[PDB]
Amino acid sequence: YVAALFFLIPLVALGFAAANFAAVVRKPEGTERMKEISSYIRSGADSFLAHETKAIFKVAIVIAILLMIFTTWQTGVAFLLGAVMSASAGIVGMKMATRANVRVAEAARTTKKIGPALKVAYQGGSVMGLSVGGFALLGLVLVYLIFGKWMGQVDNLNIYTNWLGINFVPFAMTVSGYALGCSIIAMFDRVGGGVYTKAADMAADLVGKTELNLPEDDPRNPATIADNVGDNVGDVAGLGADLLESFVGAIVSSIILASYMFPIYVQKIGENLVHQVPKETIQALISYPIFFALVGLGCSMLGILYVIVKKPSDNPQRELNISLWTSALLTVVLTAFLTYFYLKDLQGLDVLGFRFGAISPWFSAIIGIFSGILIGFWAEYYTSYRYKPTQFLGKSSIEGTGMVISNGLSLGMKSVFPPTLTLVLGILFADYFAGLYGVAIAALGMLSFVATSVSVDSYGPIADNAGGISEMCELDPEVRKITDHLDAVGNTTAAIGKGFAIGSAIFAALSLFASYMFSQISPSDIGKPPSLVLLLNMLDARVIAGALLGAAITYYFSGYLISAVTKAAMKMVDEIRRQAREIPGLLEGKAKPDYNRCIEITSDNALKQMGYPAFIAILTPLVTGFLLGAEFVGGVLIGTVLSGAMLAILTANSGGAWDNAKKYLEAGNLEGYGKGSEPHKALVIGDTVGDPLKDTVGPSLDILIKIMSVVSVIAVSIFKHVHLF
Amino acid sequence: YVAALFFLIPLVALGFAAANFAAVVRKPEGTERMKEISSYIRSGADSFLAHETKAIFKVAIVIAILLMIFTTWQTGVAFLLGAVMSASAGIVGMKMATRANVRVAEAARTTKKIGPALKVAYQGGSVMGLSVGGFALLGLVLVYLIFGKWMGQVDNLNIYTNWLGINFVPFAMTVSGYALGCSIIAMFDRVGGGVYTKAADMAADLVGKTELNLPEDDPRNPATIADNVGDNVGDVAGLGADLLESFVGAIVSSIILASYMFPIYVQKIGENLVHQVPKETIQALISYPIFFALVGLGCSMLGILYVIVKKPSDNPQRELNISLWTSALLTVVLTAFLTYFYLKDLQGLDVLGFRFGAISPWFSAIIGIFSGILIGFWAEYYTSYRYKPTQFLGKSSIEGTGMVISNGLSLGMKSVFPPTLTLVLGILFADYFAGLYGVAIAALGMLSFVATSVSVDSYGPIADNAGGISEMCELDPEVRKITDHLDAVGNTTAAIGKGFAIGSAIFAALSLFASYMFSQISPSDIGKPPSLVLLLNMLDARVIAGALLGAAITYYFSGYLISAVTKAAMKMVDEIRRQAREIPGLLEGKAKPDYNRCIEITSDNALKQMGYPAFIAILTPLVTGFLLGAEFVGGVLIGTVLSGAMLAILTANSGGAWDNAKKYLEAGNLEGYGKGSEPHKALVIGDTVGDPLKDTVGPSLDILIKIMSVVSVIAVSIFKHVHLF
Ligand SMILES: [Mg+2]
Ligand SMILES: [Mg+2]
Ligand SMILES: [Mg+2]
Ligand SMILES: [Mg+2]
Ligand SMILES: [Mg+2]
Ligand SMILES: [Mg+2]
Ligand SMILES: [Mg+2]
Ligand SMILES: [Mg+2]
Ligand SMILES: [Mg+2]
Ligand SMILES: [Mg+2]
Ligand code: NA
Ligand code: NA
Repeated sequence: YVAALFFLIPLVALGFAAANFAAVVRKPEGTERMKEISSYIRSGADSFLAHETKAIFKVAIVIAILLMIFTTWQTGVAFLLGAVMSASAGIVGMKMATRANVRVAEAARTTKKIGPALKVAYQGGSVMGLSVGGFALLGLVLVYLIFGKWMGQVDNLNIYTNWLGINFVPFAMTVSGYALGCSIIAMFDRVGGGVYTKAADMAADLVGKTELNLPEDDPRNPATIADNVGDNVGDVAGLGADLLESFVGAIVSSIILASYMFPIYVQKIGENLVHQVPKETIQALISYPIFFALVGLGCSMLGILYVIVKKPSDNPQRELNISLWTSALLTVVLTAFLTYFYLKDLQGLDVLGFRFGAISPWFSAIIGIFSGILIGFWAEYYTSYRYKPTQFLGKSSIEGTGMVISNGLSLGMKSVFPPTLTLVLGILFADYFAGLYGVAIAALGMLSFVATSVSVDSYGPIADNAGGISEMCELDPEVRKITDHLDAVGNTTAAIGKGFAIGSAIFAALSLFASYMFSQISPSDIGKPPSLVLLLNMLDARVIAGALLGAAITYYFSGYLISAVTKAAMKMVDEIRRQAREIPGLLEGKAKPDYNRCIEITSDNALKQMGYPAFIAILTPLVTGFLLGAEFVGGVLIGTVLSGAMLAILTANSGGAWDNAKKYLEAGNLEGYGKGSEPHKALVIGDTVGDPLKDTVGPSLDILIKIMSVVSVIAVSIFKHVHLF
Repeated sequence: YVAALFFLIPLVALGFAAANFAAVVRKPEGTERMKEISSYIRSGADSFLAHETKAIFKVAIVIAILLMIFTTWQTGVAFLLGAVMSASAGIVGMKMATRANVRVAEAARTTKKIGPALKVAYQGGSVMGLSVGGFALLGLVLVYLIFGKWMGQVDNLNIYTNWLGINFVPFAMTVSGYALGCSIIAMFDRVGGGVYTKAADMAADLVGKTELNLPEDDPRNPATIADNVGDNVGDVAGLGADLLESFVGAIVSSIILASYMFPIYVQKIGENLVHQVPKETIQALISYPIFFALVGLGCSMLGILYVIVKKPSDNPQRELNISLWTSALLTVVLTAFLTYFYLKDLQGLDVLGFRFGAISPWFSAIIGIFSGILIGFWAEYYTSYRYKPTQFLGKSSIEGTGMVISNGLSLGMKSVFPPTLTLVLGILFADYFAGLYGVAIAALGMLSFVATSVSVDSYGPIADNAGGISEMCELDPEVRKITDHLDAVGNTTAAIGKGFAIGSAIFAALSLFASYMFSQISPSDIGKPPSLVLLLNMLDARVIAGALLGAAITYYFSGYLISAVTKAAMKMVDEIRRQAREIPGLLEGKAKPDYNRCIEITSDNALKQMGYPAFIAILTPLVTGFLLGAEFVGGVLIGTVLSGAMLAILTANSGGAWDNAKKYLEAGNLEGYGKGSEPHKALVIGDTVGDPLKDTVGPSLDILIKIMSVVSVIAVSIFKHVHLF
């Protein structure tokens, strides 16, 4: 059937990724010295990611076994699968970037043009994007085919009850396991890599620029290699796992909602249950987001393929925007026909929230897509120095450091309102068209072109690394200016991707609130009306107290991450000072600095600290649940969603703005004052403040929300009646 | 009756305030220079507060008229009354502090002991505390006696419906007007004063300390007078209006809840309304928080008098802590007998949430008190340099400025979890004992000794001013050390007071959620069960979207305040640079700097910016309500409560910790590095970052929550059915 043809699409995506890999590795590579340093970075990155992968997969096996014990084994299986998929996305991403980075450098060096570097960098990110979409939908469609069709978990869709008292739906619990795996792995990865790269970058930039008057990425600085290796580890793999888990999060959210919808919407007539919605419609609504995601992936492929070729323009940001726009538009247009034809005659839609026929989920999809796009636009507005706010931030450096920090935090706080409002109208309209299912599908719509988003976002770290390499070998300033252009653009794309992630996370979070309320239902209370189930009252003390708690947990989470960064950051600062002092000829370029120490500090600290956050995210709903019940947990999830929603956008836009303001002054756009000036130092301090926020605190929330909510959805059946207080 | 005797108590409080005023003003003024500078500061402060009071009272008259039009005239009357009360608290506070600071300075100069300065400063704050409690309970009891007893608005307590379709309860609407007045005035005052003092302080500290190597509060600096005048305007009057409005907020919250409880708790038996709770019980529960607050005031008076007459010890923090502890304890003990005797035989307790007899609200009160105290303890822990976190923050300055900022924000975020948890258990337990009424009374309990809290908190600005004056006139360093001690202590007390404020604000916010749900009921819908009324479903799209929006509004609010500060801050920085450049002999102490310009900048900017925030706080529930209904507004209130709860504590504790870390290094507690070193500059920058956060952003939230929630509670009856979408 056509099903197999759609099953080909992720495989074609993987093939495209491998093709781009081959195309980029084909590049001639700059210099033997460049190859050497790049090989060093490869060694460090591969090492750290190896230790990471080891520990995280150990923990993943443990958790998976625990799931197979306390739930269905299919849960643990899908868990391991998704784990492998996300981890593989990370590994492929890094292994690609580490080799891809040199090509950009040589391109900009020889051609002295932005075009080539832009192209190779874009292909570099493309590999990772296609890897993300491909892996996600591959694992997903594997779960779907194997567990849903062969085992017939989509067949029954009735409320079950295994031992220990957990009320579950087989397929729902399975995909729950999948998404949970993805979330845990993503969290571990990006926390570790995050702390690593941010400690390294903070120390390097701070001491190097402000305490030694060294240029950015100077080989005299023993911390620069740590910065680049960190860029390869954190800003890359973490992003892949992140947006993969966000994509999966949205789709699996839709699937769970749809699946739980069927056995619940019964009408109790004289002790007889009457299914108000037929099984066929439900199954169709279960398969719908998968085929959706496949089509979206395809369109993303069309867009990316169109871009990597094409007549290269002198403006990269415009090109990437064209990529996203074309991918999104194609996605919309094809989704129209997909939605119309697939859901043509089901008749049972009117009962479960469909207002305007069967074209409703396409409308909700459009809502999600347009929402994501607007988020991108706003993010770019607040972070790029081509506009007012970042220009003001950079220009404000004349007044001091305190002004940089203050106006930075202010910018962060102000930049919250537009995408949040966009999300509000998004939720309201999606709910208007197709209700909760509409919201769940809108979450997917925002990330329907996840491949292009991940690509455009991953385009940045390659540029940053290319700059780091360009500075180390003392090249023509054309290389540095081009690479700085690409790097600033990348910094914008990061903020954009973050916005997408947190938005989709929020829609999916609402849908997961719905599913969470559904999951509480036992086979005995199957007759209860849907309206009485979907009820999470704020005036209940446990619920609002829950919200407050969850909020505080999010904030303390952020604080813990920041502290974790500042530890190795400080230690490395002291290390840089000590090396600059005790090594003669180091600052004169007549003595090679000890990079391995700087590597060791952040590596050790990251490996040590990385454990706690994920464990907290997993155990919180458990302990709060067993202590105070399900309502309290619902509250916790709410507060978490809100506070995470705010802090993510804040940190993202603020950090991006700070960095791009630094790069703004570094481009000499501010008259008189330059790289060695005091305002430059102020913007540098600002950037070092924004670093642990934008690349460690921000996304960790968008993961934490989904993992915590899914854990809650799964475990709720236990402490719903087995709560202590 | 005994009622008149209790009505005497606030008058005795005012008398005590006047007595302390006379006692302190009798103290000797140091030197003609001190008198001159103090007269200057007095002139500036009185001027700014005059303009402020003028504009704010114009707006207040307008709003009051609007209330008299669209609601009962009693609403507008009580509005004006409360307005006058809060404003008067501010005016008295400032007018007292401005004179007290010299007494403190001269005391520390002559005696070279901590005791005297501590005592006179404490009496200085005492005047303001007694002014706050006194004014609040005076206006409140005036409303009670006049509108409740003479007019008989406590008599009817039936659901009414005036023109325009607003369903109201007379007394409830009245005290709503009262609290609203207090909130609007407090907001205006502390926003204006906040921006004023913070721009000045930021510029002064930054340029003075780090760019000129000048000592803090050096007369060579043209911005120091602006800083001191600001301390008198912002940190004083703003605090008075703030905590007065918080006190009033809690009490009026209880009153509104209790009042609305009667016509709502009817049982519909065959088209017949059956009051499940008698009127006597309801009225008793209405009077209860007032007499509660009166007793608390009395106990506060006992504590304060005990301290001011006590034998002065070399340790101030211990003395203030003893004050708070004794006040709280006395409050508890007397409240026990009050609660037992007053609520002896009411019969209606079992129906409306009272679990353990009639002693329940005393238990909830104890919960609130202990909660507030614990908040104080945690605040002191995180902010004082006598403990680990602030010490680490100060010591971290060796690693750079970015580390100071990062660890500061980290401290802020981490310090959120303990008092939030305290508030969670507080809410849960209060609800366990006496439900929503329990929570509402707990809000009062936390601030039962509001006089002592305001006193202890206001003790600080006087000390800070004493230090500024001592430095300006070039005195013995022992004076500076004493005043620095007292000032750091003051900085701790500030954080404590903020914690109290936001806590009480949150409890009262829950109770106001309840009252908000109550207010929607029309006379036709009077028969509806209480359980179905108290329902705010999160899964409703409007509600969660509301939460997101409100959250974003809180964040953008904070951002706007920060920006407003940074405007005049930057302008003043440029002014200081310009004066230092163009005025010869300025830095040599041979030319008097132009302070009036620095005054003018912050004055103009503050007067300009102060308008918007209050207007937003008032208009948001209106526009969002008319647009999307009552549920959406409920959501907005939720998100507002949560985000405000987090940001307030964050900014407060972070700012306090930063400041006391600066003071920690300035005391030479960090070996080797001193006032002129680079780590000192780092801590200075950190302090300038924390300044606009803790003294402009923080409390503004605790006001915004209550003003917005009250406005919503009042206006809800209109757009509940006259909503556009
Ligand atoms: Mg950097
Ligand atoms: Mg980097
Ligand atoms: Mg770099
Ligand atoms: Mg960057
Ligand atoms: Mg950085
Ligand atoms: Mg200061
Ligand atoms: Mg001050
Ligand atoms: Mg001062
Ligand atoms: Mg201070
Ligand atoms: Mg300050
Ligand atoms: Na994610
Ligand atoms: Na207040």
